[PDB]
Amino acid sequence: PSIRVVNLKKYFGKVKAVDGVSFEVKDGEFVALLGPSGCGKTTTLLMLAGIYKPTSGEIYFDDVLVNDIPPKYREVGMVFQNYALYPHMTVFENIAFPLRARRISKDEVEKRVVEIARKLLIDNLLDRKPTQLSGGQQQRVALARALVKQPKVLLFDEPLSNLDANLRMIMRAEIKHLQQELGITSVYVTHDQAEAMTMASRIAVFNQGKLVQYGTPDEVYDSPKNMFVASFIGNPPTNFLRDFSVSVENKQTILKRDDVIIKLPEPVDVKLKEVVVGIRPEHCRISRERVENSIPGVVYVVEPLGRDIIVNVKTEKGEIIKVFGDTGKAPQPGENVFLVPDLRKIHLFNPETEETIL
Repeated sequence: PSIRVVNLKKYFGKVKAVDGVSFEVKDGEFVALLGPSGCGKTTTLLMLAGIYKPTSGEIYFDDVLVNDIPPKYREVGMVFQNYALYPHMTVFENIAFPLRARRISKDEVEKRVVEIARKLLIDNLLDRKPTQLSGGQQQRVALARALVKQPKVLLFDEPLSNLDANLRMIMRAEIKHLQQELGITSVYVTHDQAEAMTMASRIAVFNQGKLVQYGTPDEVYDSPKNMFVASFIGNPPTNFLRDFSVSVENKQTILKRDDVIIKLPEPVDVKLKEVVVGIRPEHCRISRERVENSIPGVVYVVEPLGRDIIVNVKTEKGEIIKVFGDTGKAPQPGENVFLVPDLRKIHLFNPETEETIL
């Protein structure tokens, strides 16, 4: 089914955990609920599950208001951070487990279990027990167990968070491809932007109980609604440089802060006198030589980030500007350099409201 939520709220006494959110999920779509701890994403997921009754607003599955429908009649399958496997049971028995108390022969189960296991590429592990299984394989057993109940909606709550960091890259591609193939509507709670960015069709970005922006990975990345969205998407996220003065000289829009002058290449309409400049790490270059439209700094520290290196550049205003270290090799701490932003990918924000203006 589709899922539509409308002005959804959940209060815990004075705590406005979820304070009026509206979005829709297409039938078969994979949607991530993303934001920091305390943003209300988990409470939202639990309302969709029916584990919390909303304080107000509505939840529809297809045509139907499901607010008052208990979790089992919603046909929701929940996927947790801990696999909750019994190491004294076999993989088969672990997957078959929710099918105890039902009926249909000592092996309609087995057919149902092998069927799901084969889809999940673990049918060759059925007679084994969890201790001899890797983390990736255990994750597949837990998902097989959820899927054997034939849920119509899958609700993931940080299901990769206990997994080692290297494995998370592998396992999120896996869950993405699996969801694609099963075509089951899926909502996925994560505090990790890389996970939302690489898995979801659309991402609902939460902050302090509000839905800030709802869009595709490209949309939330290319067009962040505000400074918060620019700060949360990407690793590293957008670098902010405050206190830039705005003018027009000869049809062109000029940005100034002390000695720093940045002329935007094409005419842009900027209606403020003062802005925050946003520069993404991947849209900025380090020049050892003084060039036009650049920002002076020192190489402060150079660190690994995954397969890449990050060069932290310190500006004369004490900002740390993160940039990817591309060819030659790592500059050295103490080197005087110049930050050359890609002036076409620069963002500008209202310093007061933090709203993105460019």
